[PDB]
This record gives sequence, structure tokens and C-alpha cells, in this order.
Amino acid sequence: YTERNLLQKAAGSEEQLKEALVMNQKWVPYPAYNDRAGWNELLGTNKESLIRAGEKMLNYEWKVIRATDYLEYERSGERNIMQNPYEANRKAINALMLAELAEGKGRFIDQLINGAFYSCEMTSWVLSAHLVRQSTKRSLPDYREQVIDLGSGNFGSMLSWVYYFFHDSFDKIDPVISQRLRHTLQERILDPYMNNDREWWMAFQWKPGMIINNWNPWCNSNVLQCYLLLENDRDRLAKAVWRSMQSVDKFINFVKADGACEEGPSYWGHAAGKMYDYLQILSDGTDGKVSLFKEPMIRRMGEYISRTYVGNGWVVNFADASAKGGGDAPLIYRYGRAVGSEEMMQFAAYLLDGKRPSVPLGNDTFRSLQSILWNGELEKTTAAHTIPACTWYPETEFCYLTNKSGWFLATKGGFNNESHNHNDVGTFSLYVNTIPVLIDAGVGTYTRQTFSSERYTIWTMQSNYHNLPMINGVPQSFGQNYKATDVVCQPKKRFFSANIATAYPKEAEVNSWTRAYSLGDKQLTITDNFSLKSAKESNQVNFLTWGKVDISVPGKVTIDVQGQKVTLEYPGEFTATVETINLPDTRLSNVWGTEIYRIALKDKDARLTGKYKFVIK
Ligand SMILES: [Zn+2]
Repeated sequence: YTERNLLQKAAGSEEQLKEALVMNQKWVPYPAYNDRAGWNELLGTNKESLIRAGEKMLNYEWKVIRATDYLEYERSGERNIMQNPYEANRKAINALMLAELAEGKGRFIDQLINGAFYSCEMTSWVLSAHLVRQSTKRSLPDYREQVIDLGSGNFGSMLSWVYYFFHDSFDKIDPVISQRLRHTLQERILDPYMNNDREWWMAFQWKPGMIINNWNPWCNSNVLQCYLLLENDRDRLAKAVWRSMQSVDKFINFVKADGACEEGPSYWGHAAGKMYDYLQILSDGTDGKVSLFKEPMIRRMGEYISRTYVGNGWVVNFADASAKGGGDAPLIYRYGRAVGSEEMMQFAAYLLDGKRPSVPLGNDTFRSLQSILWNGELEKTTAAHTIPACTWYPETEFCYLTNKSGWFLATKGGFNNESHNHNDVGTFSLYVNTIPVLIDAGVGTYTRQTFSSERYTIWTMQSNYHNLPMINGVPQSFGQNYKATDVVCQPKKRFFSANIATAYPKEAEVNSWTRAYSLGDKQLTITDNFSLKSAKESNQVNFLTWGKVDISVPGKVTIDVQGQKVTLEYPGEFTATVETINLPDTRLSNVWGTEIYRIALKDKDARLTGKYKFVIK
């Protein structure tokens, strides 16, 4: 945590903010509903696909979300029973809105009215799992209280746009529709935001040890759209926009300055990506007077999604994250354009893989509309993903290294209480021509143990199944104070090392253990350099991999995967075995196939001090 307060410094004060604010929704960057020519020019060939999406919803049947659909969360923790009809309802509305903007003949208005009307009858827009933050802590929506969550924020931003575009059309049919929708938005977004200081995601009660995360910018971004679209009293608007700036500053203050996403690439789009959206929304709402887009840290927070991307759908997957990824190109484009990152824009074009971008349907109206606005520029942008020799994130302690023969090495220092922590201090992952060769297993299906204190009985979470030693046969231990020390990165030598001794418990009986990586033009060198207090058990050095693994030759492990070969050479003191790891969990088997392997290298004798050297070529 660092007291940057970038937003508050950029605006100066509420009073200065109030003068910057753009009233009467003149900041809106889309064409008027009645500007058919404008919508045609902007949509191009997307027009037709949006209209056919609306035709599907012409006969959409609104679903009651049952009381028992909420009660289930309490009974059993099941959430899909509630989420599935809720999302269907919400997506129907968003697609009817996009279809009506594209066609503009009033043919979707009746169902828009139905969706708005139904939406005002629903007790709550909040997800069943998030309703336990009511006073009473019940999962059943309590008509006497309001809460704001991820779900209700999106639902509010969508209905605010529905109001903005269509209130005049609704009024021709019956003024009560608009009138009530406006009153509902006031009751469910606008008032609770201002009147309740204690929502955890707002972080006005934050103290060291408490989390701030994606919720903060995500919730705030939605709140801000609602205020900019509905609040036509300048004093009330400035007060609310100022509070959102103070809240989001909490998130910007908490993040690491090197710009790495600790949640990882799978979460980037809703963490730094929703911050970006919040900042777009605030910029447009202040005629660009309030902007952080020239700030390097905001740029680096964006480029992380480029640097973690290895190729052909593989991403760096430290912690409990998927090895597969390849994010929202339209999003990545817009972030890149805003911060002047050519890297980000080229990469968005690269993710399209020679295909035309699409307007997303989904439940995020801001992103649907912004994809309509900027997709045409994305479609013309020249594609590339040029990955530098070294990327070094010194606070987060991620290091990505690359050579000209198509090798990508990811390594980390860090600590064993990271987001979605794995016990993996000093681990590496190696890819050759985008093919994973020494691998990090990543995310499995959630069970009762996952978020319990039996978590580290799950093999994917254990240093045992990462590319690490078991020192005196002991793995790393969970905890904030199990960390790398003496962390070094020398970009010019493609070098990283960390004293990983301090990520092991006392039972490891280790004084120091330096794990070091040196990527040459055609090889990787790994070294382990250690002093133990007692030589109790043979050290065991483990490598995770897949494909065909051949340990027949002593001193050498050949790995063949998808026509890529590497050879791992190890010292004579070790004996090699290869253990099969079957993958019943399809969340893993969909990624790696039905089985992967652990290469176990067990030192023939215990030693007090020693140096192991591994070469992969
Ligand atoms: Zn892992």
C-alpha cells in the first residue's frame, strides 16, 4: 500500500471536479438513437448480426428467479441454480438494446419494456452468493435493504443505458415504465452507493492485511456510468463522482507499481481492465480533464497481458490459473489506444489471428458499445506480438525471458500467500516454439478442500509438483513469511536468482539455497547452490512435463512434445524416475490431455553443501 492518490491529485478537489464535469450527457460518444445514419456508419457489417441477435429475443421468455433459487446458496452453496436464469434474462435485454440501436424501427421496444418492467419487479439485482452481505447475512433478497455487487453493478449500468436511449420511446407507450425504472435505479445503485460507507469493495474501512481487488474498480466503473447517465444535479453528481475517485484511488494505491497483475492473466480483464474502463468513463465524463493515461504505471498494468502471452493460446500460469488464455482483443485494443501502447494494439490485432473482431453480447453494455465504437480501428490495425529478451517485474517478482530460437522462460520469486496462491517460490516454466515443455499444472475444479486449510493436500498447490527442489525431502510451506530473499535479475545476462531457503520451514534444516536461471541463445542453465544445517535426507529435484519422456540414457532426460524436443542433463549423483499423473479432473485434462509426468531426480547421497547444475538444450 502506497499513498499515491492519483485521481484526487489530477482533479485537485471536488469543486474543481465539478467545473470539469460534462452535464446533460453530452459526453456520450455514441450516435443518438434517432441518428440512423450515424449508427449505420458506425456499425458497418456488424449491423446485421446485432439485428439477428435481437430477433432471437423477440420470443424470449422472462424467467422468475425463485426464492428457493436464492435459498439454495445457504443450503448447499450452489449458485448456478440462481445465476443461469439471471444471466439469460440480463443478456436478453442487452442483446435487445444492441439490436434496437442497429435497426431503429422500434421492433424490439416491446421486449425492452418487458425486460425493464420485469427488472423493476425483481426484488434484487444481486447474486445469491453476494446477498449474504445484507444486515441479516441471508442469501434471500430482503426487500427492505439494498446491496451493490458485481452482478447488480452490471445490471444497473445496462438498465441505465436502456433508460438513456429508450425512455422517450417508452414514454410514448406509457410514462410509468421510464418513471419507475429511473426510480428503481435511484433506489438500487445511486442511493446505496452514497449512503453506505461500509461496502467492503469500496475500501473506506481498509487497513493493512485486508484485500482490495477487481471488485473495487469493477463496481466503481458501473456506479460511475449510472451517475453520468442519470444524475442531472451538478452538486449531487460531483459529490458522487468524487467519492468514486477516492474509492478507486484506494485500488490504485494498493497495486504494485511494476504493473503486474497478481491475480494473473485470467483476471487481468476485470482488474486492470475494469480500472481502465473506470478511467475511460471518467475521462469522457470530464472532457479529458481528469486523466491518468499518461502515467507509466497505468501503461504497464495494461502491457502485462501482452508479456504473459507465450503463443497459440498458452499463457504463463503461476498460482491457481489456467495455462490457456488469449483475452478480450477489443478491450486490449481500447486500453492500448488510451495509453499510447502500440504493443497493446498490435497484440489485440494478433489475438484475432486473421479474423474480424466481434461486438460482444454478454452482460457488459459499456463493453458492447465501446466495441461498436472502436472495433473498426482494431480491424485495420497491423498485428504483431514481439516479445523482448527480458521482462522484469521487481515488486511482484515475475521475470519473463526469451531467446531467438523461440524459447520462453518464466520464473518467480514472491511469497506463499499470493492471490490464488500456489507454493512455488523460485519455480520456472519453459516453453519452446510456444509449446510448453516444463510446465506448471494450474487450476483444477473447486472442491470443499480448495479454500479450506486442507488446501495444500491438493497436488497442484504443492511445491512437490512444481519445478523446484524438496530440500532434505521437505517441500515449501504456506504462509506470507515463506518468501524468496536475495532476489536478483540481470536483464543483460538473462539471469534470475532467488534464495528460496526462506520459503521452506525449519524442518528443511537449510541455511541457504539459491536457485538460479540463465537463458542462453540455445540453452537454459539451472543451478541449485545450497548449505544445509544437517544432511538428513537426499534432496529431490522435480520437473513437471508431458508428451513422451525418455530416461533410458543416464545423465539425460529427453522430452518430446508435439514435435518439439528438449534434453535435460543432470549430474551423475542423481537417479531419475518418471511418475505418471493421471488427470480425472477435466478442467486439467482439457488443457493437458489424460496424463502428465513428474521427473523425480533423487540425489544418491545426502550432503551438507553442494551445487547442482542442470542444462536444457
Ligand atoms: Zn502452479
